[PDB]
Amino acid sequence: KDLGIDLGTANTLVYVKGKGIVLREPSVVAIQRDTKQIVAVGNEAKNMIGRTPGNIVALRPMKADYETTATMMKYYIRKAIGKPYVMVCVPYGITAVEERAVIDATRQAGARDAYTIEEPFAAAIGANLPVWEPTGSMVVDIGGGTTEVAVISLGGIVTSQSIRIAGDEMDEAIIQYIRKSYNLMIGERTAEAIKMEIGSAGNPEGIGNMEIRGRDLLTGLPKTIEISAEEVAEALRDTVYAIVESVKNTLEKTPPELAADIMDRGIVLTGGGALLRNLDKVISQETDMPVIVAENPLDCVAIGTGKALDHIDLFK
Ligand SMILES: Nc1nc2c(ncn2[C@@H]2O[C@H](COP(=O)(O)OP(=O)(O)OP(=O)(O)O)[C@@H](O)[C@H]2O)c(=O)[nH]1
Repeated sequence: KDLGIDLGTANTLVYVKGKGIVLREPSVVAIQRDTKQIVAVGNEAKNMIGRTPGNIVALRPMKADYETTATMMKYYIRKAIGKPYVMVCVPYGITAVEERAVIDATRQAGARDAYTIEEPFAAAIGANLPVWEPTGSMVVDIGGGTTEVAVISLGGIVTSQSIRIAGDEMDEAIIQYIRKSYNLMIGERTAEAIKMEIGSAGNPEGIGNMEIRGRDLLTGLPKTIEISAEEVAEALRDTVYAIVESVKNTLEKTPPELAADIMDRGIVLTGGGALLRNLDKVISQETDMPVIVAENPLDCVAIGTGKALDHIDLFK
């Protein structure tokens, strides 16, 4: 059996050729404070912390100990399943020493051999763009920690860019806007809920208002206020600008013929971050190019990592 593993910032997905996305579990680990050892991974850690055994702490490795990686991979590989060949999705900006570290750890986790794929190429394969044709295609993968842009043609990446401004950074910007605007400190969970509920990249008209709670910075005491979609859009302006610039910087680095094909096919957005309302419209208006959101934007990467198992030669 061959496995494709997308160990995301918050969510891990395992794909087994044949069965498809067999596993969906949080990118979470549970570590004994005293033994300083990984006691559980994924749902097992969730259950552990959920049973509250004490002396356990829960951590998300996010963006890296070779041991944490190898242990995590050991759990997801065994739970999903004579040893497997594993395609591991990696961010675009990954160095070669890091990429070798992922392979050794995956090999230590129980893989015959391991191969890596850049998230943008996987996202493109999962979103059914014609990656193998000599036509140019563009994918924008906006996750939690990273936004990654790439142009693909003939089973390779022509040009690509990565930025650390993405879904998490949208939440931060909301938190910072409310800190400055209302002298109120909200947490991550509330910031995420605001982005999901009333967040938008632009045209916040009709999105609505939300009551939120946080810590007043003068008094230290909890406080409830009303936040508008208009304000949240402003709070996300610069974050959205940054994403638009990387798309434009990638086009400026694209050959004309491929740049001309993308103007016809359009740009595909993948990743949970791409669910920010009207981001597709904003990027389209600023690029003068069709922009669409992929059909299954949260599973594209994992599906692409799974389908990449059929051309394992290329990644070998
Ligand atoms: N605006 C908005 N964001 C969402 C929504 N649902 C999920 N997200 C965001 O999706 C992001 C993570 O989604 P994924 O595409 O799975 O990213 P990831 O694979 O876990 O992390 P990466 O490794 O960087 O790709 C988080 O930042 C979430 O806030 C939604 O409905 N609206």
